[PDB]
Amino acid sequence: SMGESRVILAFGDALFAGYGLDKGESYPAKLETALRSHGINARIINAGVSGDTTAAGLQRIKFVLDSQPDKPELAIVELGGNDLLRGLSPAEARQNLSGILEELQRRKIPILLMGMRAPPNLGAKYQREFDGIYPYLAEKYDAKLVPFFLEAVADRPDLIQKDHVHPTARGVEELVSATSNAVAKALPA
Repeated sequence: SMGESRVILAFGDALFAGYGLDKGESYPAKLETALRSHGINARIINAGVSGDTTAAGLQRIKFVLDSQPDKPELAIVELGGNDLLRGLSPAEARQNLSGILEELQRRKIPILLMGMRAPPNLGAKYQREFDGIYPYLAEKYDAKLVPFFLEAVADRPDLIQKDHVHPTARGVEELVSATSNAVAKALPA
């Protein structure tokens, strides 16, 4: 092909940063290769930061855009998972993401929003509220939405890293049954 690469900003959290993966295995790195098959030579700016909340993304979006030598031609926004993991207000996550999209829209940078979904642990009220923020934002900011970014791995535990292992309430009971003897023995009589 002739010409310089198309510049895409991948603005996100651990899922963009490539947490737990080797060089070149991250989603942005593999997406850059895959777009060659669409006839596109892209340079994808990896602005993934592991553990970023929507508030942390809002805090840095201007800095990240002002740091670019070449203005992004598309910004892919993937945040809210860490808000979920901290049980933070869905309303505040919506407000934070709105601030990020407003800054992109001010600069006339097209937006692709990666939809996040809440697991059942947070309960149905929280899950419905959180899940609804992404279509709301996509409509409000005229953004393209991928409704469920992690849909392709949702039923594929073989495609998910083993990392954090937080027991359920029943799992805690299991651990107590296994370890109470050792605790009772360790405590002086």
